[PDB]
Amino acid sequence: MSKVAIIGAGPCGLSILRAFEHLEKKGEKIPEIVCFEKQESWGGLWNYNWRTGSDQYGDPVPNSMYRYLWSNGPKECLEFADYSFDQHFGKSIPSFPPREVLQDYILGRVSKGNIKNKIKFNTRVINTVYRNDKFEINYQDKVNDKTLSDTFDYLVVSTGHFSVPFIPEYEGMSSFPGRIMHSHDFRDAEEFRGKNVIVLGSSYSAEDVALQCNKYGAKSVTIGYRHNPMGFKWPKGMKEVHYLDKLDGKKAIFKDGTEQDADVVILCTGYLHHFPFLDESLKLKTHNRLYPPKLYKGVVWQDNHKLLYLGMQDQFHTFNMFDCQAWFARDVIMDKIKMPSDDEIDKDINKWVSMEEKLENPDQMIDFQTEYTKELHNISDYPKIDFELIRKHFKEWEHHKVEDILTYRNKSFSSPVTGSVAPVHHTPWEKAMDDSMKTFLNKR
Amino acid sequence: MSKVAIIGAGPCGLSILRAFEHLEKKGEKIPEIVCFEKQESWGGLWNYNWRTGSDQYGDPVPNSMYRYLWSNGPKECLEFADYSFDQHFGKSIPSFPPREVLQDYILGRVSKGNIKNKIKFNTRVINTVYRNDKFEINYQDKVNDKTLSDTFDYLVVSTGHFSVPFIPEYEGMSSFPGRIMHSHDFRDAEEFRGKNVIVLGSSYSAEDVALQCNKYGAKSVTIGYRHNPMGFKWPKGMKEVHYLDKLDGKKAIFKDGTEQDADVVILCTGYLHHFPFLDESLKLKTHNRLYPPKLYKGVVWQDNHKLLYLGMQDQFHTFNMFDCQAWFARDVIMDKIKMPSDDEIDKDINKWVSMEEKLENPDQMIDFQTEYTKELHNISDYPKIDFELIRKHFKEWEHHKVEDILTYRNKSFSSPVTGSVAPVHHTPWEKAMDDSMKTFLN
Ligand SMILES: Cc1cc2nc3c(=O)[nH]c(=O)nc-3n(C[C@H](O)[C@H](O)[C@H](O)COP(=O)(O)OP(=O)(O)OC[C@H]3O[C@@H](n4cnc5c(N)ncnc54)[C@H](O)[C@@H]3O)c2cc1C
Ligand SMILES: Cc1cc2nc3c(=O)[nH]c(=O)nc-3n(C[C@H](O)[C@H](O)[C@H](O)COP(=O)(O)OP(=O)(O)OC[C@H]3O[C@@H](n4cnc5c(N)ncnc54)[C@H](O)[C@@H]3O)c2cc1C
Ligand SMILES: NC(=O)c1ccc[n+]([C@@H]2O[C@H](COP(=O)([O-])OP(=O)(O)OC[C@H]3O[C@@H](n4cnc5c(N)ncnc54)[C@H](OP(=O)(O)O)[C@@H]3O)[C@@H](O)[C@H]2O)c1
Ligand SMILES: NC(=O)c1ccc[n+]([C@@H]2O[C@H](COP(=O)([O-])OP(=O)(O)OC[C@H]3O[C@@H](n4cnc5c(N)ncnc54)[C@H](OP(=O)(O)O)[C@@H]3O)[C@@H](O)[C@H]2O)c1
Repeated sequence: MSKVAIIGAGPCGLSILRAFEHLEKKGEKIPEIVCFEKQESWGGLWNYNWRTGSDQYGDPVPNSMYRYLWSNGPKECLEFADYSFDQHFGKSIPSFPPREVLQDYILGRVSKGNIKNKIKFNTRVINTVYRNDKFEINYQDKVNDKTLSDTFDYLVVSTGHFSVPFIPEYEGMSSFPGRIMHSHDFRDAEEFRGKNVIVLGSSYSAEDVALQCNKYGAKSVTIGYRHNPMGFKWPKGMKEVHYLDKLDGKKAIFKDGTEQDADVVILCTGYLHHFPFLDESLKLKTHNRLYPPKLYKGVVWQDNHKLLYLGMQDQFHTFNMFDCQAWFARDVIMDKIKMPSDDEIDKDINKWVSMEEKLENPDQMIDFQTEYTKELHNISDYPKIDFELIRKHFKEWEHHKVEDILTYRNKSFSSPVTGSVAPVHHTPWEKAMDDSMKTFLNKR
Repeated sequence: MSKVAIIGAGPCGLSILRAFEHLEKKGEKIPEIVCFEKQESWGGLWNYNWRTGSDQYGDPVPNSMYRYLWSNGPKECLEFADYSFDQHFGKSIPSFPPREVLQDYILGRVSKGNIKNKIKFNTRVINTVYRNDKFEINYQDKVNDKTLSDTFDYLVVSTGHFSVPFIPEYEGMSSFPGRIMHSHDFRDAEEFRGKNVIVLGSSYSAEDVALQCNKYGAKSVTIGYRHNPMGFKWPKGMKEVHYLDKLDGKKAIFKDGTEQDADVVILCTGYLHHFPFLDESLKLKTHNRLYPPKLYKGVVWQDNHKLLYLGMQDQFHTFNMFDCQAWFARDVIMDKIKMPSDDEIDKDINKWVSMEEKLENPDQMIDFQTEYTKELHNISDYPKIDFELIRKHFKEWEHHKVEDILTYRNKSFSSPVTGSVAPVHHTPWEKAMDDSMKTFLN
């Protein structure tokens, strides 16, 4: 009899819609659910959008994915327990597919039934306050340029945290004559063919963007790190150096003495958790990390147990962790799972936060999120999936990347759901210039 | 004894701060004024910012100007009546200065007294409702990432309307192997040297972005128009063609059949009046036009006479029109100017809107905004300035542009404030690669 709002229809919002659909299909009555999505269609980050900055309605563009993007982790690590790769594709496919393939899989899971009709598209939530036991929500109908309002018993926030970029200033940028952009702006790497590219950062975006620039013909790619190099085996035309000091006209000067002519600077400097549409009292505030505090089981807002955040952690696991989070949130909403005492909640948060702060390397992090996700898995009825296999997969994958960053996407992993072994793709990733699902799924 | 909020510290916000300063210097008591500015410094669009999109705080970047930008109208048409070019610069200088020079002029006017201390920078107004005879305003202290709140008797919205881009989709963009950007994203034309540039639009941004790209070595520049070409005398390697149909790889295809190699598409397609920080009941909704309705004298919000908008009209006049609006707004706030009846307000709006809807060419438009500005001028005490001369200047300028779009900036105009005749700059604009204030001053 309650009414539930979901903000965002990407993997997380879809996860919980799907979780609810499971109950409805079994004949259980479920709450009225309204899902708000600022994009014109579902899929979240998995939708490619040529647009950058802000859209035709002045709404910031949430899309960060670029042309030629391929899965950067084993697809087997992100398989849906309730909708296997085998079921969706009707056959085994390689472990690292291009974006369109995974998008098709994501949307395939939810496109059979009534989920889509629950989503309001081109609709942007803009204000949220909790009053008299309800979330009062204002949202802009963008096409009509009109503010609407409604009231909900539960609010699920699933707006991700890789859309609003963090963009630091470096000396000399105000006089730089080339392009300065953030990875969030990166669209078609062909833009930089024949150009000298600087990328700043040391995580997945710096890694992949640098590779894409080289793959699509950049004259050179120079990666600057502040703390430690990524240290991967970069191919010719790429180097990694310590810390941009300044841009001096067309010249990038680093603290280790390196000087490099630069045509473009790409800041792969991460993203903000950004919730302008939430009251200060409801608003999660954190940097990107495996376990922000104030989130019971990493989902329930400590100070308001009817506000639930999905997907807000930094990510090794993704789709099936979102699922475990969503099933949990569903069950909290349905009063299947009961909230422990304030003291126990706080103690449990501190237990995980304390573990999280001591993590020293990717192996410990993988183990951490594995245990986090498995604990969630055990408190609801999300179907069988082998998180122990996924643990090993992630570790093997990390070793592949250090072995050879160019070929890790050529490796094969087994499904933690069906056991199916992924075949080796008909094209090595380092040579695969065509990123279409058609080219991928069909014979060479 | 009232309290006044101003949103924005560009030319318009500075205009009204300056207007209040004039009274304060004379010894008149003025209301407490708080000015909110999302940038870290004052100057509005006249500040160059390398940033695009949104800033380190996730706040959309309001800056739209690029490097090596030169003023595109005669400076004499935008001179401050209360702070002349001669006074600020101490000598006559050419009529079309680089951005920094006019920025220096704008900030010079307000730099001498206590105005800057009234401004909160890195502060973004986010919510506004009118309740119990007051504007309740929420603003983000961006550095601290904290929402703050205050209440004001009067609210002046001076946030411009050339910051939030209107960005239309064309077929083929989803697969175009090159950059697609809006003019709002344009920063340094050198980015596009040796490139085949497509520019879409038919107004000032299209015009200047096209010329800038050509000036800075674009391999070619092709301008698409939807309705009518600008029709200027474009140099070798530039053309205007009708209506983009689709991009097909590195190829722009127009409805008039032309196929053009395209490396970058620059949408010079205008901007939104965008006021997410205002309650629906307070929010001006309009396209870019010389006289939007619901604004008495183009300033006072018809449904709330304590809400005043500045600079929201499309613009031939700029600085001194903002001044005339600001002086008016100030006098309304100070209760020196009294609001006529609801029916007289409605009639007055209808009178101007009806004239505005009938304007058919730049000459009629220049005449219209001249009369709009002069009427404003006559109801407050903004100092003497020759709007009749300005009217003539604009028309002459329009003729220069049609005669030769490459040399209109090499022309001289006389000050409507002091009569000083501007020297012709020592370098024709086309070869003017040194846009430094130093080099411009002599
Ligand atoms: C460049 C890049 C590459 C990646 N590659 C991979 C990969 O290969 N494999 C992998 O497993 N993971 C990858 N990820 C991780 C990615 O975060 C997750 O796969 C997934 O997209 C997270 O889903 P989400 O629903 O939590 O957030 P999102 O996917 O960001 O979805 C959030 C949705 O909420 C909407 N929204 C936001 N604000 C509002 C509002 N105010 N009102 C209404 N709607 C709103 C947005 O439009 C968006 O659709 C990648 C991330 C990035 C940035
Ligand atoms: C590319 C370009 C070139 C131009 N060239 C010329 C020229 O050569 N000559 C000429 O006369 N005119 C020119 N103009 C016209 C220009 O509009 C005016 O010169 C002038 O900048 C308008 O001033 P304004 O104060 O009304 O708005 P702006 O200059 O835009 O100032 C608005 C200010 O409000 C701030 N703001 C916005 N939203 C918020 C918020 N929510 N909270 C707090 N602060 C906020 C912004 O940071 C900004 O500083 C040009 C415009 C553009 C876009
Ligand atoms: N191939 C793909 O499919 C693909 C491609 C791109 C992104 N992604 C996804 O995108 C998500 C986000 O990854 P991300 O790397 O964008 O964000 P991130 O993991 O949060 O990393 C942010 C990076 O920015 C650096 N940084 C922070 N401040 C800086 C400054 N002032 N100057 C220079 N560097 C600075 C940080 O390193 P220091 O603090 O040491 O400088 C850090 O390496 C990931 O989930 C990833 O899976 C996937
Ligand atoms: N040198 C300089 O100092 C300089 C340089 C650039 C800009 N500026 C300033 O910028 C300000 C604003 O000018 P502006 O031209 O950006 O905005 P504008 O004057 O509002 O013009 C918007 C243009 O976009 C076109 N347009 C609208 N929808 C379109 C679509 N779907 N596809 C293609 N075109 C479309 C319009 O023509 P159609 O509707 O006919 O297509 C119109 O020509 C001016 O005040 C000017 O002073 C100054």
